[PDB]
Amino acid sequence: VWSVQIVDNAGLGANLALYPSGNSSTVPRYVTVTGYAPITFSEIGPKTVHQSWYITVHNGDDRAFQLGYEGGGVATATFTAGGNVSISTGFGDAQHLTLKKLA
Amino acid sequence: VWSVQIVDNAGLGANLALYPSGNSSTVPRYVTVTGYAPITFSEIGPKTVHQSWYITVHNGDDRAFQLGYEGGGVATATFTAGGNVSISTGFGDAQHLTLKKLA
Repeated sequence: VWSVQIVDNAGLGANLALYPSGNSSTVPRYVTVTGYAPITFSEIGPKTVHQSWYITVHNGDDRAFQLGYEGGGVATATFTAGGNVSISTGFGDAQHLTLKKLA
Repeated sequence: VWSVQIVDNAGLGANLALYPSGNSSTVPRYVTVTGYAPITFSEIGPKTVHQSWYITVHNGDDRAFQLGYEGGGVATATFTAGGNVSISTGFGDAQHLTLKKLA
């Protein structure tokens, strides 16, 4: 099971939120930023990472990458200006994406 | 200002959710269905509808359509088999989208 932590270094404030928040679970989690497509975290397979456990990340519609973890997972998404997001679990390298504007 | 209400006629149960709440405001609303791209409701312009006020709907990262309303808006999304969603404000015609699986 895994949680999602959000670090706002982008001055996003109340524009940035996790739903549902506060859980370490298997269920999908959604990081939302007003004006952009939600980033979905979920257990959509198959496992491609080398670690025991995984979290798949979708940037809007599209599969962005997969994260791996051991023990109780914590995927931390760090936001910086320009829609930059760095996502890391502490296993393997952090991975970057950019928020997609809703048109 | 406007609210979103969801109606489960698809036996989704705990797999269907609305965020942040069913209350009225101008911020984005998000509807999630386990395993599918989330639906976003928000004021992404320009206004294409004939009504004074609008709510734009995105199916994942794609623009699905725009709803119009007068007075205090209520966008009601009704879910049926096959990930079929009918969305209406009671102004103009109801519009339809189909949920997309996250791959």
